[PDB]
Amino acid sequence: AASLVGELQALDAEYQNLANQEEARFNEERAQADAARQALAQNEQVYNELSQRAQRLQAEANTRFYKSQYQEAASKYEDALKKLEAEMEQQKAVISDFEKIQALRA
Repeated sequence: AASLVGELQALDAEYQNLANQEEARFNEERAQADAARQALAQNEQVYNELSQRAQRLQAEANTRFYKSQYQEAASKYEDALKKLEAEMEQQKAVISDFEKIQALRA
């Protein structure tokens, strides 16, 4: 009777806190996806421009005086583009995960 009322009061405090924390967690995931969106868009621009650069370096190398350096530059750009591609893949995974969870809750 009296201890039941106390148990219900404690359950209510636990529930209200849990609800606030779950909500705050969702908002944090949203802010993380929003950031990833911005960074991803900036990255796509860089990737496209640099891919064009690396491709030109490669295509031009055989007919340049500094052939060896053009080849090396193209190769180092290709390595960096692979790293940039992995960064963008992880950014899309963050955005993707948030859209899915956003659907489930809905």
